[PDB]
Amino acid sequence: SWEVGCGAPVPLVTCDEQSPYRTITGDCNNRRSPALGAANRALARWLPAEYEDGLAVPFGWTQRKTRNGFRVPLAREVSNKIVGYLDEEGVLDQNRSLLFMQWGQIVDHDLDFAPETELGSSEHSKVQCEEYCVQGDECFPIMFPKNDPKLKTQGKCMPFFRAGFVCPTPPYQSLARDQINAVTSFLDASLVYGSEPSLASRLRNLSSPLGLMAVNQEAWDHGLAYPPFNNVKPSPCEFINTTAHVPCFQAGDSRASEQILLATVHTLLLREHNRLARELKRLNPHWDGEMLYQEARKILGAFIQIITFRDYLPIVLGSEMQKWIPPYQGYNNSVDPRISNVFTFAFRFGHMEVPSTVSRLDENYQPWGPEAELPLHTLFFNTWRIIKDGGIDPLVRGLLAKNSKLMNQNKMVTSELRNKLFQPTHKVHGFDLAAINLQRCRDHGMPGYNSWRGFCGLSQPKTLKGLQAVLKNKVLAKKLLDLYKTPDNIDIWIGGNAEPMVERGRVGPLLACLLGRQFQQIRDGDRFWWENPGVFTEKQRDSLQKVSFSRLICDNTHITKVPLHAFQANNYPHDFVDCSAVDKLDLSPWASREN
Ligand code: HEM
Ligand SMILES: *[C@@H]1O[C@H](CO)[C@@H](O[C@@H]2O[C@H](CO)[C@@H](O[C@H]3O[C@H](CO)[C@@H](O)[C@H](O)[C@@H]3O)[C@H](O)[C@H]2NC(C)=O)[C@H](O)[C@H]1NC(C)=O
Ligand SMILES: *[C@@H]1O[C@H](CO)[C@@H](O[C@@H]2O[C@H](CO)[C@@H](O[C@H]3O[C@H](CO)[C@@H](O)[C@H](O)[C@@H]3O)[C@H](O)[C@H]2NC(C)=O)[C@H](O)[C@H]1NC(C)=O
Ligand SMILES: *[C@@H]1O[C@H](CO)[C@@H](O[C@@H]2O[C@H](CO)[C@@H](O[C@H]3O[C@H](CO)[C@@H](O)[C@H](O)[C@@H]3O)[C@H](O)[C@H]2NC(C)=O)[C@H](O)[C@H]1NC(C)=O
Ligand SMILES: *[C@@H]1O[C@H](CO)[C@@H](O[C@@H]2O[C@H](CO)[C@@H](O)[C@H](O)[C@H]2NC(C)=O)[C@H](O)[C@H]1NC(C)=O
Ligand SMILES: [Ca+2]
Repeated sequence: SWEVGCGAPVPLVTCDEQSPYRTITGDCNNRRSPALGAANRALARWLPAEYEDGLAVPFGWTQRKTRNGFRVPLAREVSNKIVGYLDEEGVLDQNRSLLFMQWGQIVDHDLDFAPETELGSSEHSKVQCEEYCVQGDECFPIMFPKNDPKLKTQGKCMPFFRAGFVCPTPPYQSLARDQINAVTSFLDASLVYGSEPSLASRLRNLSSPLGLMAVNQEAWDHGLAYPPFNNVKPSPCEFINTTAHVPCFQAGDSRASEQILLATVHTLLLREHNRLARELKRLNPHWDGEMLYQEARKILGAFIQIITFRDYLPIVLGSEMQKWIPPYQGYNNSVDPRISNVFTFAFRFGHMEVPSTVSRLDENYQPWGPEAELPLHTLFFNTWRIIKDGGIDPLVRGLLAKNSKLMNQNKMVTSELRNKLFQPTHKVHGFDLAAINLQRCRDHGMPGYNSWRGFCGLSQPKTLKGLQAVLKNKVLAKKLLDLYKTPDNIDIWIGGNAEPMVERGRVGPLLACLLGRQFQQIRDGDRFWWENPGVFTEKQRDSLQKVSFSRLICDNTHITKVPLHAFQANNYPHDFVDCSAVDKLDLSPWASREN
């Protein structure tokens, strides 16, 4: 093999080994192999990478090269022919709220982030990619096909820059190219606290010994806090409304402001940490700031893990849940907790659950104002609608009363994301998330659809007839092969999401396997998993079984009417109760006595 000790992560950390707290970077979780699960390390490979030249060149780069004898289709063409649709009527999920979609994105951001490349503090190739669509080095443009409306209005391509990779940042050699995971693999609320020393310390309020996270000093939401502003210019959030001058928020994760509902949950989580810390100060007046911070933080990690494994995974995986994630039997230090490369594409099934609009509802859960329902595309990097247009309560009520979009073989990704995506570095609402997902699969060296069907012990369609039976759709199977020519060349993202959903779930057999085994691994490979004896005390876990997202809303917003089961579809007022009926977290178990 090639080097076994390569890398360029945070360099000088050593383990306490008896500390009851996670490190910020993820190091020291596994006592035998400390870097396992740590941030800024390579994404794991469950299968060898597939590149045009076997090392780093993505398939699709060289026009003359083939993949198993055929040309790989253009990402945008696949997007135009398979992924798009016009009519938004009838696409809503009748039994999943909008929060179902939104929590997925939260969990996802806690687990993985492969940042795009850079070496241009004052780059000009950065302009050669955008302006001229010239492929080279880290520019791997998404070219538009014959007859694409965007040709007439946008140019010849979308710019696209390859994902960052380990060891260096330089072109290189050595092993096959591995992309980086800039966040920690453990479900530990790294999206609230950060994955680097550097950022984690800047988010804290070190001006007072109260273990609080810094909040915004310029704006308030009915006496409730907002995240600090990221006062680095030029700002994407300012660009969308030159007049409002409202910057993006600063949170443990850089994508926090990608969309208004995401910014909203990040705010609730930040608020919850501070609520925590205050409650723990009343109970333990003698605790210093560091302990208030760590203890509140530890609690926040457990909430996220509990909501995720108890309420959210069961309804994604359905009947497949117990097949891949059996009851907890304790920590296993032999389990690899790393997020795999393929998981970062499998978890993108969520892109098909995003609806075309976002609503703001008032206290009676009725339209909030004259412009209550807004098109999704005007909410990318939009923080001014939150600070200057109602706060987060109207948005929170939308998350509860509105539905997620249902994955539909004939209607896969709304045009709000497929034609009007706004990328933070560029200036047009004209990008295509789907095409980007397809281009990224290739950038990341992903094996094809049948390689993963085999990995998961599932049949491999070799013929149109076989693909028809697997997809349970004659027309979809046909368009797919008219483009790919063999099921072996189908990009994992489109292939995985084209399969019919398993009973009581929201993903097909393949995705259920990839998702399922990954989640099983981060839970069983986590020394700080909340149920592992010694992490929390018995009385502390009894308190911790009573969480709910509904109650998180009650303690951190002025919404007083919430549903008992926030993830399923809920109708107002029938399924909405008063906050007094939802269980609270009893923190007396955290009361410490000195003598
Ligand atoms: C309107 C909501 C959303 C928007 C605007 C959005 C946008 C984006 C963008 C621009 C990327 C980067 C694509 C690339 O360069 O390869 C991305 C990646 C990703 N998305 Fe979404 N997304 C949304 C919702 C979701 C949902 C609901 C989920 C999961 C249920 C999800 C899962 C992911 C995952 C797992 C990644 C890969 C991150 C990484 O490992 O680097 N997203 N999203
Ligand atoms: C909308 O989705 C709901 C959740 O997916 C679904 O109800 C859930 O059904 C499961 C069984 O399929 C049950 O889960 C657990 O709940 C019972 C409580 O009586 C427990 O005793 C068992 O351990 C069981 O595993 C629940 O009854 C329920 N889950 C929750 C969290 O409420 C609805 O049926 C769906 N609605 C429609 C119209 O299909
Ligand atoms: C870090 O924590 C500090 C201590 O909790 C916090 O200070 C508090 O700041 C708020 C407002 O920023 C003050 O609230 C006061 O606001 C009005 C002013 O318009 C006063 O008239 C009221 O008395 C009200 O209490 C607190 O007084 C102040 N608390 C203390 C003990 O100084 C900082 O704001 C936090 N810093 C960051 C960056 O989040
Ligand atoms: C950019 O952000 C601006 C807000 O920071 C926003 O303008 C604001 O939105 C509307 C006008 O479009 C106004 O709302 C209503 O205000 C009072 C009610 O309190 C009414 O009397 C007005 O008629 C109006 O309907 C806000 O007052 C207005 N604020 C300002 C300073 O203009 C812009 O619409 C945003 N522009 C874009 C392109 O997004
Ligand atoms: C911890 O997980 C490991 C790794 O999955 C288990 O160890 C072995 O794993 C291989 C690969 O699947 C299989 O042979 C068995 O699952 C295990 N081997 C044997 C001989 O048992 C192991 O089951 C787990 N360890 C504990 C203590 O639960
Ligand atoms: Ca994490």
